[PDB]
Order: sequence, then C-alpha cells, then structure tokens
Amino acid sequence: KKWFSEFSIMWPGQAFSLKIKKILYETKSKYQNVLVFESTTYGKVLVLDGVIQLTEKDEFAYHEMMTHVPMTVSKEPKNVLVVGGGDGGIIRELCKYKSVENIDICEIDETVIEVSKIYFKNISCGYEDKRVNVFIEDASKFLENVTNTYDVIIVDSSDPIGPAETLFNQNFYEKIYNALKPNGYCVAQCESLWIHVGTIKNMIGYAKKLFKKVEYANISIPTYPCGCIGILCCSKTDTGLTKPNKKLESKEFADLKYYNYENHSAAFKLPAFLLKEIENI
Amino acid sequence: KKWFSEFSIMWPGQAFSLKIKKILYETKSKYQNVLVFESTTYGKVLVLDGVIQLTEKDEFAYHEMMTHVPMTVSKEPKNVLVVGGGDGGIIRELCKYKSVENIDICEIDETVIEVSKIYFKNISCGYEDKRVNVFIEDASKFLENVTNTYDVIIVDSSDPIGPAETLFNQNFYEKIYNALKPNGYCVAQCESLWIHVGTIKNMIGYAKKLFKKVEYANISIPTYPCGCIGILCCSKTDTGLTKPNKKLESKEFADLKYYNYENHSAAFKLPAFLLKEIENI
Ligand SMILES: C[S@@H](CCCN)C[C@H]1O[C@@H](n2cnc3c(N)ncnc32)[C@H](O)[C@@H]1O
Ligand SMILES: C[S@@H](CCCN)C[C@H]1O[C@@H](n2cnc3c(N)ncnc32)[C@H](O)[C@@H]1O
Ligand SMILES: Cc1ccc(N)cc1
Ligand SMILES: Cc1ccc(N)cc1
Repeated sequence: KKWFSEFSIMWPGQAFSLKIKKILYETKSKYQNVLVFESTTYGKVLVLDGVIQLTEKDEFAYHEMMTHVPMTVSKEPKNVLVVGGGDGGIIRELCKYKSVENIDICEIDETVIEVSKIYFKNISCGYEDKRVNVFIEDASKFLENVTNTYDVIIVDSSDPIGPAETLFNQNFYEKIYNALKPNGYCVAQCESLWIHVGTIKNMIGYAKKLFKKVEYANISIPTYPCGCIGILCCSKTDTGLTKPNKKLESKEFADLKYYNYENHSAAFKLPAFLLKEIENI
Repeated sequence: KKWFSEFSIMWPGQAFSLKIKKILYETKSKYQNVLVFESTTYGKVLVLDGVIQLTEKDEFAYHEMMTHVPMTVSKEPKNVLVVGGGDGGIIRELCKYKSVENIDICEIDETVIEVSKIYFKNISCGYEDKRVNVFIEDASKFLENVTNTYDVIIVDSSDPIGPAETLFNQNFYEKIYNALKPNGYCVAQCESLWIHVGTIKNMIGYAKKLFKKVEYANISIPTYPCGCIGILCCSKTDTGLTKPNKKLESKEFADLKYYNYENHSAAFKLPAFLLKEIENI
C-alpha cells in the first residue's frame, strides 16, 4: 500500500500523509489536478493540486462551522452563495434550513462537482435540492457580475496557489462586500494560524478596509495543515459573527457532528501571539 | 535533506513529517529511543520512540495550557508536581509564579532532562531555579510513595505505548487523586479527539470513578497527531477547571504566547460528536 503526502511551499518543512486503500479517479481538469482515493482510515479523499480538500472522516467539521456560524447569526437568510465548494458539503448543510429559498454555488471547476456526485454521494446529495443553482465560473468574475445580493457568502476556497489566487486580495473583498445585503455576512477559509500569520494579517487588513467588524475563528480539523483552519469572518454591523441568534433544533439538524451553540463562540478565542500580531492592523 | 516521519499504530493510516536541518543527538536510553534534530522550520525537535514530544516552534501552546489552566484556577498553589515533563517546559511556566515554593518533577528518563539542558536551554532554564527538585523514577511508583500532597499535578506524559503505559489506567488515577490536596487538581495529556475516542472514553471513565468533576479541553498544536491534544481535567470540587481565578499580569508573564484568560474556558467547548460519545459514561 502506497501513501499520499501533502508537500507544499505554503508549509515548507512539514507534511501530512494518508495511506491509500485504492485510487478511485484522477484527472487533469481545466484548472487543476484532481485526485480521489479511498484512504484506509479517513474514507474517501479529494485532492486538488496535491493539496487535501476533504476527507469523509472530517469534512463535517469544516462544513458545519463555515455554514452554521454565519447561518445561525443571519436572522432570516433567504439567499446564500457558496464560492468554491464544488464538493457540495456547504450546500448539504445549507439545505437543512427550510427557510432558505435559494442557494447559488459558484465553482470554477465542474469536474469537482461531477466527481463529487459520483464518488461522494453523502457530501453531494444537496445538488438534488430544487433550490440549488450551479454556476461554473471564477468567483472573482461571478461576483463582478451577479445582480442579486446575498444574506450570506461562504467562501469555501482552496489555497492561494492555484485558481483561488484571485480570492485572496483586497479586490475580492470589495466584491464580496458589494454582493452582500446591508446586514449580510461573509465567512472565508483563511488558513492556519501556526504558519500563515503574514497571510492572516494581510486578509484581515483587506477585510478591515471595508467591513466594520472582522473576526477570525479557528477550527480543529486534522486533514488541513497544522490541523486547523481559520474562518475569516466579515460583518457589516458592529456586532459580528461570534454569537449565534438561534439554535438548531429541527429534525434536519439532529445529525450534526461538530457545530453547536457554545463551540460557535469558542472558535473565536485565539492564541495570545495571534492577538498580538494582528492588534495594530 | 532527509525528513523525519511519525508513523504509529496509535494513528494508523496517517503520518506527520518534518524536514531535518541536522541531527543533533540520538541515543537509546534505558526506556526509550531518543532523537534530537534541528528541523528546518520548527526549530529543534525532541522525539521519543519515534513520536514527536516537542518542537521549539510550538511547545509554548501545550506548556502554557497544561500549566496555566490549572495554576490560574488553584488559588494559592504552593507545591506542584510535574509527571513526565523532562524537557522542563512545564517547570519553566511554573517558575513564573513567585508564590510557588516547591516544584517536584518525576521523570522516568534522566536522559530526557540532560538532553534538554544541553540542547533546549530556553525550555530547560527552570532547572536553575532553587525551588525545583528532580526525581528520576516511574511516576506510577513515585505516586505510590510520595508523602507530600500537591495543590496541582500536571501529567505531561508521552503516549500509552512505551513507559507511559502505566499512566493510562484506573490505578494511576487513584494515585493521582490520593496525592492531591482536598481541593487539588490534576491535568493530564489525553490524546486526540479525532482518532482516540475509545481512549478518551476510557480515561474519562477512569477519572469519573474518583473525581466529582471531569472535563476535557482541547489545544491546537500542530506537531501532535491530528493537530490537537486534549487535557483531561480532574477536579475534586464540583466547580472544575473551566474558569480561571486570576489573570496573569506580573512582568514574569508578559512573555506568554498562547494562554490567556478567555481561551482558557474556550478550550473546553468540544465538538458535538465528542459530547455525544462521552455523555453516558
Ligand atoms: C472542494 S472545495 C473545498 C474543500 C472542502 N469543501 C474548494 C473549491 O474552490 C474552488 N475554487 C478555487 N478557486 C476558485 C475560484 N476562483 N472560483 C470559484 N471556485 C474556486 C476549487 O475548484 C475547489 O473545488
Ligand atoms: C518530554 S515529555 C512531553 C513533551 C512536552 N513536554 C514526556 C515525558 O514523559 C516521560 N514519561 C513517560 N512515562 C513516564 C512515567 N511512567 N513516569 C515518569 N515519566 C514518564 C517520558 O520519558 C518523557 O520525557
Ligand atoms: C478548504 C481548504 C482549507 C485549507 C487547505 N489547505 C485546502 C482547502
Ligand atoms: C505530550 C504528548 C502528546 C501527544 C503525543 N503523541 C506525544 C506527547
């Protein structure tokens, strides 16, 4: 049995590996190298440009926090946009909300969706939902053109190297701000506090140039580098994204595996050194 | 340049690796394989039985939380025991407290101490402190014999495979309970919630057989498996270890890099699935 190893200049000097039960599918799409394998212990795994995007074992942590942090703070979210997110995990979580009337997903790589419909049927099951509409395009362009505004935008992107490069700059955050309702929120994947402080400071400074409250939360998830990933959390009101406005009690949420009301606000209590780095931005 | 890889049956199907700048020292001690290397990006690294024990980059997270969670809850801790902990990181953190009069450390492997005094001078600097006393012995035996009781016991052990095997059983938790003052506390390293749920349930059930409050906290630290490690948190009073009783404001604590008053209680807000697994113990 072979192992998959995740090496990158974005985390020099370190690497995480998973043992491979069987390779299921590989291709070069228009944008990226796509790999799907059944791991021995983390179930099926999706890899893009040699970087792990999800595993069936842990995806609920990242999908649940990126979705339910903002969707419990937004009072009556009607219209939601997922940027990236072709696997459908964020959509799945979104569909549990009966009040949502529309979910747009802008994913640059349709291969990611199709692979997910084929190989990840419990992650991609929300594409059957009549409220979901799919747009295959660079979100940087989608957001320059979309006429609707959203109650929430969830930026479920890959890393800055690759097609997500257009998503980690001051310009993209202007577009997001413009595309949100006046009391709308955006959460975005915003890397690891252990090694990406320069990036975190940059993104925070980008968000703070527009949003009146910018917060950063941290998720434990073992298959992203350093075992955590942050949520850059952008609020147009002074009040922010640290306190949920509801609890998830209907039968659709009985299945939740990470998110709950308390660990929502916990995620925002950050390490001392991180607070000190970002305090003068 | 070579890489160090951390493979183990304790986390089958996964592995973390660090790139090696230079090997500094290796030996087989009486108890374990000892490796010290300068990594390219995480500074110097100490490895025991092929398992990473610490790196200079991140050790403050684990040392600060394991120390300051209980030392801010204990009102006037006079006498403290570190189990394991030969690197001295816990001692270092302990020494900052002027009120502490004595620190006993029971470390089974004196090689770990000596290597740490030689190679990790900013971790091991607390051994110069006149209040520190060192005992080279199996803590399982030390705690069967010690006549003093402690205000806090910090169990800074390696994993259950190896000499720490004696530290992860119902018997060891009885000894700890006996060795603590009536309002004394114990925190112990208690593995990763992503893969060690069976162990976490076992340890919790062990602790709950004696202690009236048993809590579990989680730390982000990239160089332990799954990027987190838990703190099993044992309180003889109903009140527990989730809320600090003081803030660390004197000049000795200006240097803190992870711990603070808020992220102390945050660490105890756990993922949904973990709460459900442990609810009927
Ligand atoms: C699969 S997903 C994240 C894994 C956990 N849901 C990351 C997606 O972001 C897409 N991505 C990357 N850059 C962009 C842009 N610029 N636009 C839209 N989608 C993008 C990429 O193709 C992945 O499918
Ligand atoms: C270096 S330390 C942890 C790394 C972060 N401080 C873990 C120590 O626990 C010791 N250890 C393991 N088992 C025992 C027992 N049974 N007793 C005392 N110390 C032990 C082991 O030799 C390490 O030095
Ligand atoms: C969603 C996501 C987060 C981090 C990395 N590295 C890739 C993907
Ligand atoms: C302290 C410590 C925690 C976890 C592992 N794996 C080793 C050492």
